[PDB]
Amino acid sequence: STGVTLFVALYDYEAWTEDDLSFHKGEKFQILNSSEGDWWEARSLTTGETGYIPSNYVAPVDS
Repeated sequence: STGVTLFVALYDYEAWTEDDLSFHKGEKFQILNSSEGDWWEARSLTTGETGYIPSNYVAPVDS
């Protein structure tokens, strides 16, 4: 709203499909789209890359 609402990776994840995003534990994300359910479109603030991430692998930072 005045800044990004941050989520953080709890676990490592290796992409294996057409549009998912690999990431390591501790990367932070802006969530771009949550409408799909258990897969969220996100941009990693660590690598700059964008794709789908499993929602059960992340948690809000100010938590």
